[PDB]
Amino acid sequence: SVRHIAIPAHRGLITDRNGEPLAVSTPVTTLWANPKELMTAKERWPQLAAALGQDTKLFADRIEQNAEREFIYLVRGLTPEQGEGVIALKVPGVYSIEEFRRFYPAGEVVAHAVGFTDVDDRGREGIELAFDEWLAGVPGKRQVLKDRRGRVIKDVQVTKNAKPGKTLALSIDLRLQYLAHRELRNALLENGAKAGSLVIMDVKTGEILAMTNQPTYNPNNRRNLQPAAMRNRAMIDVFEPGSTVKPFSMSAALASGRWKPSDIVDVYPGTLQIGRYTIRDVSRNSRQLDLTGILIKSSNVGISKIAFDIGAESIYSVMQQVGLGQDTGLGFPGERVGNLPNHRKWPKAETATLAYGAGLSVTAIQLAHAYAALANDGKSVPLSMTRVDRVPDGVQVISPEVASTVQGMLQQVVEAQGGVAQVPGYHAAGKSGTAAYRSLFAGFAPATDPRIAMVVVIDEPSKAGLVSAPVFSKVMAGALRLMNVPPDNLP
Ligand SMILES: *C(=O)[C@@H](NC(=O)Cc1cccs1)[C@@H]1NC(C(=O)O)=C(/C=C/c2ccc([N+](=O)[O-])cc2[N+](=O)[O-])CS1
Ligand SMILES: *C(=O)[C@@H](NC(=O)Cc1cccs1)[C@@H]1NC(C(=O)O)=C(/C=C/c2ccc([N+](=O)[O-])cc2[N+](=O)[O-])CS1
Repeated sequence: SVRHIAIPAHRGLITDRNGEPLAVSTPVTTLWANPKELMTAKERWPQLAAALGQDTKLFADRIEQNAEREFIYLVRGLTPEQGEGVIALKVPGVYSIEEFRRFYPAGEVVAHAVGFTDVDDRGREGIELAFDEWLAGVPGKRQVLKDRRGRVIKDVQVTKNAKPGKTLALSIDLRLQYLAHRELRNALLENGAKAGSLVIMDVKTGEILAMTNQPTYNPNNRRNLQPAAMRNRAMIDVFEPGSTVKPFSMSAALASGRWKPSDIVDVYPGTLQIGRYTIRDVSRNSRQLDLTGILIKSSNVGISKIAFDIGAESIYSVMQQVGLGQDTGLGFPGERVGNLPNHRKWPKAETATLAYGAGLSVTAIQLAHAYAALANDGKSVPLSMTRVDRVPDGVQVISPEVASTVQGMLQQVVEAQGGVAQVPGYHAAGKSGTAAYRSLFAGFAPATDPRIAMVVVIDEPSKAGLVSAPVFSKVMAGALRLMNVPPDNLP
């Protein structure tokens, strides 16, 4: 026969933004065998079987029914030294090829972002899949002719070296990723919740600094792996963002020319009839509220009446421009786009629902990206999961004046009240949402020069919006300090 013998390539190293290893190709031994040669040394089979801890008769049966085949694995991806224990038997037809297996040093802490490789050392999930073309490199080649018993008869013509894959530096900071993983895991146990997501973005660069989900898994130990636990929820799970989009409804109002923060809406009696449909506030002891008051009293009635005044088109436009229901450009296969509905004529019911964040569906990544644009004085920088050394130009999606006013309003949402999101030493700005409940918090800090945007989503808390705020407060306090951001609550 003439046979191609592929030479394994070294898969590219994945690191942290700081160069901390997240995915490393480990040298391993792959005991294969040439059945046709084994078939001439059957008295050695029981020993070899015991070494591979297989049943003697199952092993025997395997080799016998593969007697015509020149190639089969005994144990793929065995560790070396153990594999030198079997080569030690000197059993005819039993060989070794040096192979590469992925090790994930940070295991479960960054499982969804980094992902893992299939059996063939090919990317299957997360960055490993999305950058498979970059990380894979090029296998080398031997071309061999073989004996009738499958032995290497030489005439090998022009062995290729094999091209290694390139190293890739993520935008992820492993110090913020650990802090986010630990606080989200603790939040789920405290609040008895099922699942959750936490994204941290750099508002100046578009870099995702942290992306964690619960449940998680150990990518080094995928024995008892729940498909559930493998879900990168931050990028795959769409939800109604609800009240967390009210800052965008306020942005459209402030850009209309018809609204300033001190203008008043009468929300009495805390409900509003739309034909048959009835919009309903949770607290219904308000009459006149200004725009900051509408966010502080969580009035759906107030945001609905402003939306009727400015039109859904202006609200639709801001939401689309900040990337809600829009392709993120990260080209992670399976990443969801969600749904921002569009109409020629926006009826009253759909205008109100859009404005308070019902009837659209977004990902945690999209919402973080939208808060990032708002935090970055209305300028949207492109999302990246890889380290950004040279920052692309942002698109101005909200006017700097409007963005700056909405930042101010969201800082009074966090401050004016106290306890019930506060980040001691820093001015933080944020908005809670509550959509089987989902608890949301979206925010950014510090208010004087925003650095970080963060989204917290918690799925079905039991031990009871206000389950999300304390996670935000704790992760933001830690993230800003890990990034040496100077505290901005100054006299
Ligand atoms: C925006 O998401 C609004 N949510 C709704 O109108 C849908 C719901 C009505 C009642 C509950 S779901 C407004 N935003 C918020 C918010 O900003 O958090 C809420 C919060 C509701 C909430 C949160 C926690 C608790 N709790 O004590 O555990 C109780 C409530 N609640 O009073 O329902 C809803 S209005
Ligand atoms: C609407 O329901 C109000 N929020 C609540 O009282 C329910 C909560 C959700 C999470 C925590 S409280 C108004 N809406 C918002 C908002 O947009 O989130 C706020 C919240 C005020 C507030 C005050 C103090 C603190 N704190 O712990 O330091 C945090 C918040 N906060 O949750 O944003 C105005 S009340």
